[PDB]
Amino acid sequence: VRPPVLVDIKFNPEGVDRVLKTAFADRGSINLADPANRERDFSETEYALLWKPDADLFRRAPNLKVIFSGGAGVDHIIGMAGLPDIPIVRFVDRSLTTRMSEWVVMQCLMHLRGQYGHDSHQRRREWAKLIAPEAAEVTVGVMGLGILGQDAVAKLKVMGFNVIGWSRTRKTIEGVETFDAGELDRFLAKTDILVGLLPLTPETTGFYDSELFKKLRRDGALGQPVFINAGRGKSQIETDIVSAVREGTLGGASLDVFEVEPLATDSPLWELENVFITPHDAAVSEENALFRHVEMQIARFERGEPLQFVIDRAAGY
Amino acid sequence: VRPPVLVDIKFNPEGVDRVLKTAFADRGSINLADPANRERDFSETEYALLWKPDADLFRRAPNLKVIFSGGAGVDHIIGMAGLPDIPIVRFVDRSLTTRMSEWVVMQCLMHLRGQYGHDSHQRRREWAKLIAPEAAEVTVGVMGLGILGQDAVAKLKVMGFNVIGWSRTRKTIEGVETFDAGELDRFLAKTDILVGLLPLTPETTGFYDSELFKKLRRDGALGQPVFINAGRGKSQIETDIVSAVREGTLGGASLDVFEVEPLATDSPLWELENVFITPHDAAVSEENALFRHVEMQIARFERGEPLQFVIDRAAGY
Ligand SMILES: NC(=O)c1ccc[n+]([C@@H]2O[C@H](COP(=O)([O-])OP(=O)(O)OC[C@H]3O[C@@H](n4cnc5c(N)ncnc54)[C@H](OP(=O)(O)O)[C@@H]3O)[C@@H](O)[C@H]2O)c1
Ligand SMILES: NC(=O)c1ccc[n+]([C@@H]2O[C@H](COP(=O)([O-])OP(=O)(O)OC[C@H]3O[C@@H](n4cnc5c(N)ncnc54)[C@H](OP(=O)(O)O)[C@@H]3O)[C@@H](O)[C@H]2O)c1
Ligand SMILES: [Cl-]
Ligand SMILES: [Cl-]
Ligand code: NA
Ligand code: NA
Repeated sequence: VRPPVLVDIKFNPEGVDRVLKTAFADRGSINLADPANRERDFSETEYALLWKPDADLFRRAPNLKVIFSGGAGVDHIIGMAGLPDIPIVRFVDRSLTTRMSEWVVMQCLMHLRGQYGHDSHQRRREWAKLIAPEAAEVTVGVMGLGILGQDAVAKLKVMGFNVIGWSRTRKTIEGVETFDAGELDRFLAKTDILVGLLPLTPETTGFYDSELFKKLRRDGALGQPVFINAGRGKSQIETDIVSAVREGTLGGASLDVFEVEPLATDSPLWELENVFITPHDAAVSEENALFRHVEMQIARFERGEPLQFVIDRAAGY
Repeated sequence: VRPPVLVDIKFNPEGVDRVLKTAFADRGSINLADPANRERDFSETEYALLWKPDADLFRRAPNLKVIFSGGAGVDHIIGMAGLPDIPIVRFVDRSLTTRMSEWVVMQCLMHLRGQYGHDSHQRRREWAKLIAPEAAEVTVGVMGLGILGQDAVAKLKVMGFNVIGWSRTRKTIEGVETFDAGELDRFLAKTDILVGLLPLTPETTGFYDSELFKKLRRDGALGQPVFINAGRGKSQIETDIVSAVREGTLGGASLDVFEVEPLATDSPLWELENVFITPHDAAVSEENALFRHVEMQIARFERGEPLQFVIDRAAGY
């Protein structure tokens, strides 16, 4: 009899409870949301599935072997005190990845094609042909070449965009020019549409700012460069996005993530011209997908196979 | 000395004149818009580039060897009296094709992802997460598997959609289920998003009607099926689109082409929920591309090589 899995996910409690009924069927779960677990013995607990966990969890469960992230980032856990020196496994999923690419490609196309202008004219019953360059005349610069960035690059290339990439260590992608950390300025100067798919770390906090927007390509086929972010909202300075759009440094933006969520009702971003807002719904983590992932990684671990998608603890993602 | 090419293109006269200055440099052109050509001898004329040509053109130029269509359809010439029994060459172009696929993919994604709802909420400063199935759960049925349809199919598949096709004769496309003329009802019943890329012929006039919309899949992942048309506007019955959307037979539409263009200011389509209108700017024919195409086909013909993209005169496209 294997011990039950500890689950402390601070989102959608009724959904977590329901979906747990059919999860971990060989061992069960300990849902930290249940008041009946306030005094529970976690000394045998091997695996913990955590999203914004209680600060004292590691004192209560000192013999954990693996922590599984309960969402698609680890910024919710990576900085907390007393985080044990054991593997932390990211949540990744094929359906999530392909849905991020749908969003990224759609946003890039809407900027390329002038969706804002088309919509504005449509609402006013105005027939107004727009000029748009073909995708090959426009360079999309993808920042982050991980699971999401690699998929987005491939699909943007199929749609015809010129695509370049930037990541901390240069990533080899056949047929795509790729740049490493220190080449940021060179990469920005080549980029017409910036696509942000970075994790949140100290290095990427407040990273998309005024100075960065002013380094994007100014003489490209869209006229003015565009900023897209679906990584983490705390990576951008929203007041600088607003200023950049107003001043013509940016021609537009698409944002799925915000410094504070939900985005404040009074944010200037809602009504800014050529800006598309989605309410952090580009590619959400879902409970069944999460539990299948964790179950699979436990099955691997219990065969003595390596855990997959283990974060780089020193790098923080 | 080869005879000049006859040009009678009833659109953008000043643009045609300007672009002709650098076209056909080994022989020149006869622009039928120039009043100085009212009495011109066309007895030596070999090639004619025509878009909505004068009705008496073939009487004036009785020795033509090839007619080149001056736009990306031939419905503007195919039905006219006295059209000679000589090859009629379509205008086709790689940049046009890839731009149609940008539009098609963008429209399919905007329906998949709920762009209408996202935009509506954004305008009202409302944070409102939407649910959308991944593309693989949705079947796009592409009607027309020619130059445009084949490109759209390939790119929709890369984005993850399930894709099926319909054409007059079944077209073999590796990995895509394809249907022939008589299998229309079966094809419609499998289709969640209909993508129309048909030419205008008698058989396709008034083809997208109430009866057709009621045959689309009703129990699919989008809830209600969607109608997209970027072929020819006279292929659809707009009042039936309006009724179908109002009644919930269609969940939405995207239209680049209309029965009458420009679309009447009072059309109900402009303000219909979940309907996207573009003003026949999905993939326009452009003058330099047209002239390069015609010049190339003349070069082939004068080597004794076959003309490409010759229409099927009996089929009418
Ligand atoms: N909006 C949504 O719904 C949504 C959904 C899922 C995920 N996300 C976010 O998207 C992020 C990315 O996901 P992923 O799976 O693609 O991540 P991943 O596989 O961990 O890849 C991260 C990429 O970012 C790069 N990177 C990290 N720090 C960097 C730095 N300081 N400078 C330059 N590049 C840096 C990495 O460089 P190396 O290749 O050199 O390591 C790597 O290429 C997640 O962490 C999450 O925050 C958002
Ligand atoms: N919105 C725009 O900006 C824009 C731009 C360019 C073109 N267009 C329009 O798009 C059309 C399609 O272009 P294309 O280059 O892809 O054409 P294409 O290469 O001629 O292919 C036409 C396709 O339609 C099919 N078809 C024709 N009549 C049919 C019928 N009665 N039943 C079933 N299928 C039928 C053909 O079947 P088979 O394969 O059996 O022959 C073929 O697959 C053009 O004719 C033009 O009207 C629009
Ligand atoms: Cl602000
Ligand atoms: Cl009507
Ligand atoms: Na500001
Ligand atoms: Na009607």
